[PDB]
Amino acid sequence: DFEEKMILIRRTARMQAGGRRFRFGALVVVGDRQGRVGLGFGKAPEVPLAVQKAGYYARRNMVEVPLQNGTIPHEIEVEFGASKIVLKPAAPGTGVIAGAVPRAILELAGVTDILTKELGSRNPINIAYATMEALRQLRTKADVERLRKG
RNA sequence: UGGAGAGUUUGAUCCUGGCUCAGGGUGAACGCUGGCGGCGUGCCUAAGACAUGCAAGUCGUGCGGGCCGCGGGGUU
Ligand SMILES: [Mg+2]
Ligand SMILES: [Mg+2]
Ligand SMILES: [Mg+2]
Ligand SMILES: [Mg+2]
Repeated sequence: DFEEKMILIRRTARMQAGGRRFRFGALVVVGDRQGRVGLGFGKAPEVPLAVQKAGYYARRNMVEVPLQNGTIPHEIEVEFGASKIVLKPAAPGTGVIAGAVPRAILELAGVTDILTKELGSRNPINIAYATMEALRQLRTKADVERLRKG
């Protein structure tokens, strides 16, 4: 068990003679607040069920966010298709400035002091997906020179 | 020591893309309302037209006299 906050939920739909069937979507984040988080997307015939599946995959796929002072190691940019995200580390006592998507994800990941910018396609879903791969690719002075051994 | 976005093309999706909004600002004006003070600020329009008053003068230690009001006899 971790935190588990719910990003957004939508009602989609398809066609079929007679009318339109349906489906709901659940994009969800999860994190103790120690440097561990997981994003999960859940589709299901009903609101609650979907929100459930959310957390399930959420916990399934999670990442080691190497914090530091409560901020972040280095500044990075990542593009996920059409949606691009900028993560830039702030000094203690700043705030977590971001949209609902990147902020939510960033809170449970721990961070308290981070500068963020949401460029490109601002597709909620895709921003999330983007935010993760960002963290995923975070390095510390350690694992840095850990590769420049030889 | 510094960086948040959202609504809106579709049965739904993703993308592109414009329109729209929340902010801050002003020698402001307009509506409704209106108690006190301090500090600022107040014809952005017709460089249109203007009554009245004032905004530029001063030195008798540069010089000669006019009027007014002071004191003082050279030829008897
Ligand atoms: Mg691209
Ligand atoms: Mg069309
Ligand atoms: Mg419609
Ligand atoms: Mg003028």
